[PDB]
Amino acid sequence: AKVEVGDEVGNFKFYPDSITVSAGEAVEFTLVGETPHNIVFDIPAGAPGTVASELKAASMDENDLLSEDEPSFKAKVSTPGTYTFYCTPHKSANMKGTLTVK
Ligand SMILES: [Cu+2]
Repeated sequence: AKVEVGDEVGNFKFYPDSITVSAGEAVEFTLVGETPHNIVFDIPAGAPGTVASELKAASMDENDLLSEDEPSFKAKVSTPGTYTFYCTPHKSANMKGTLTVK
């Protein structure tokens, strides 16, 4: 699967903001435009340790941004379920998405 992170206009959005993948299918997040963004998964309180580890590995560091230098990030989630992710800098601005794993 591919997800666009941002746009050329400067909106704080993922495109699309909902996507469905097969277990183990990578999601490639690639920056569009000049505004830096990242992607980090929410870790539900409640999630098993294995799922928490998967989600952390599928997350950028919050000291890390995609740029024209480093344009993309690839995440792989194995556990079937629905997950929410956000952009660290624009989290308050509601820059978020959902991932469904079949
Ligand atoms: Cu952002």
